Amino acid sequence: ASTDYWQNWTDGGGIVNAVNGSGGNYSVNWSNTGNFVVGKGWTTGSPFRTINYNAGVWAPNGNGYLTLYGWTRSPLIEYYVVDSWGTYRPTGTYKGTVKSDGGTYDIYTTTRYNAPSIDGDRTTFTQYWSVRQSKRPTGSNATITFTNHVNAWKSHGMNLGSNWAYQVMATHGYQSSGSSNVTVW
Repeated sequence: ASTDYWQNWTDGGGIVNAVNGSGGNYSVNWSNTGNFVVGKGWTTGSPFRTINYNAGVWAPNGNGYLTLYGWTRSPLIEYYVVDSWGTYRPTGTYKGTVKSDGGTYDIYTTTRYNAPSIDGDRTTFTQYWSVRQSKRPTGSNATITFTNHVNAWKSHGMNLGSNWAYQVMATHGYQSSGSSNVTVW
């Protein structure tokens, strides 16, 4: 599946040398960071998607997520399905779990008041996450069957927006340094 959205955000601090290359291929060389996100994919998120990535470099120095990343509206919801990471494995309020794509994922919700969004500014939104338990191997062809996670959340009072925004396989950071070459499709 040929991708159409490209994401390259940075709060401004440190370095994010993010290269948009051929098709679904992207890469990031970051050093001394604050906040940043990079990701290829689609401009309207679907909950029916099957995402295909292949992390060929995944070398964090600290707090990172190789995570499915996306957004919705009515209500504003920033969500994740984290397949791996560097030093810190994300969490929040446990609801349950869910098997998909070989991994079992923990379910969590977190509240963020005063912080950017696809509206911008400092504001609130709720965050649904599915967090893998082991760190999923990189290197080879991975698959995020996402309906699985949307059906999951839904049985946990985690419903999502009527209005779909961007949905990308992303490289997430917060005051870390490191490296990633992924390819999405």
